[PDB]
Amino acid sequence: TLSILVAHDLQRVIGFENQLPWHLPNDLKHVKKLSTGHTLVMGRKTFESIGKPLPNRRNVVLTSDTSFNVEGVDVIHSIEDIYQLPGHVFIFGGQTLYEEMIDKVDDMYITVIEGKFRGDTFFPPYTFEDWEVASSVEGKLDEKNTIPHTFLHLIRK
Ligand SMILES: NC(=O)C1=CN([C@@H]2O[C@H](COP(=O)(O)OP(=O)(O)OC[C@H]3O[C@@H](n4cnc5c(N)ncnc54)[C@H](OP(=O)(O)O)[C@@H]3O)[C@@H](O)[C@H]2O)C=CC1
Ligand SMILES: COc1cc(-c2cc(C)cc(C)c2)cc([C@@H](C)C#Cc2c(C)nc(N)nc2N)c1
Repeated sequence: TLSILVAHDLQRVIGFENQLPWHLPNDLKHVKKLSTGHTLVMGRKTFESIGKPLPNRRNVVLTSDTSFNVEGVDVIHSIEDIYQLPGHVFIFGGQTLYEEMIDKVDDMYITVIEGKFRGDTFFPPYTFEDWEVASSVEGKLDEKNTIPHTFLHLIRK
C-alpha cells in the first residue's frame, strides 16, 4: 500500500522555513501510531529539517546525491524505486514529493489544521470529487494542543 501522510492548514500550508508552522503533539502521536513498523519516504529537504531518522520504522530518503549516506536511512534515487519498497509505504514529505506522488497514491492520511499560517511550502490542490471520506475524526483541544484539527482518511474513487 502507498499512502500520503500529511498535516496541512486551511490554505494547504505544510511548512515555513524548514519548520512546521504549528506545534501539535496529538498529530505526532497520530504519525507514530500510524507509521510504526512501516516505511516513511521523504525528499532530502524533509529529511534535513528533521535531522535524524525516526525510530522503529524504515526511513527512506529520495535524493540525487550519490554521496548521501546516513546511519539508519536507506536512500533511493528515482521516484520509481518507491514502488519497489515492500509493505505499507507513507509519503511523508515534502511539497515536491507530494506533487510527484499525489496522482499515484491509493490512500491519503490528512490532518487538517483549522488555521491560517504563513508558509513557503504547500500541499497540492485536490477535490473531494476524487476522494471518498473513509473517516473524519476531530482532534481534541488541549493545554498542549490548542489548534483545531481533523484527521481525514481519504481513499481514491
Ligand atoms: N511537512 C513537511 O513534509 C515539511 C517539509 N518542509 C520543506 O519542504 C520544503 C520545500 O522543498 P521540497 O522540494 O518541497 O521538499 P522535499 O522534502 O521533497 O525535498 C526536495 C528534494 O527531494 C529530492 N527529490 C524529489 N523528487 C525527486 C526525484 N523525482 N528524483 C530525485 N530526487 C528527488 C530532491 O533532492 P536532491 O536535490 O538532493 O536531489 C529534491 O531537491 C523544504 O524547505 C523543506 O524544509 C518543511 C517543513 C515540513
Ligand atoms: C521540521 O521538523 C519536523 C519534525 C518531524 C517529526 C520529528 C519527530 C521526532 C517525530 C515526528 C512524528 C515528526 C516531522 C517533520 C515533517 C517531515 C513532517 C510531518 C508530518 C506531520 C508532523 N504530521 C502528519 N500528519 N504528517 C506529516 N508528514 C518535520
